[PDB]
Amino acid sequence: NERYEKFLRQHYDAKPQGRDDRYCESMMKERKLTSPCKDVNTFIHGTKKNIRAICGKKGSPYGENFRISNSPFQITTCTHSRGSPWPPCGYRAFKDFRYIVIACEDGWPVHFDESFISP
Repeated sequence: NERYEKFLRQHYDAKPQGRDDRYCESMMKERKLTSPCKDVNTFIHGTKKNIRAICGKKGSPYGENFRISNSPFQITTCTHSRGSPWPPCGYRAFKDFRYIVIACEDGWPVHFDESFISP
């Protein structure tokens, strides 16, 4: 399932290290989100079984197209240094523990809603 794959590439990291600014710049480059520099991108930590579970019992409908988790997830948000999308993409990290909102397709996560955790 490629759509599921793109999701894990852009939003998943089981065991992170540092979770600081340097973690974001390295990660965004490694996961290919610097062409162009993605504005905001969040990585979810933990296991993958719990993320897909949000598409099942451990989740609830959040509108017509999304699901919200029944429990919080450890997450790291990488925000672009809005200014200079040139090859060097600047980022700063922000660690949080929140309930998340994803989009599911046939039982698999396919999209992460960044605006839900803006506040």
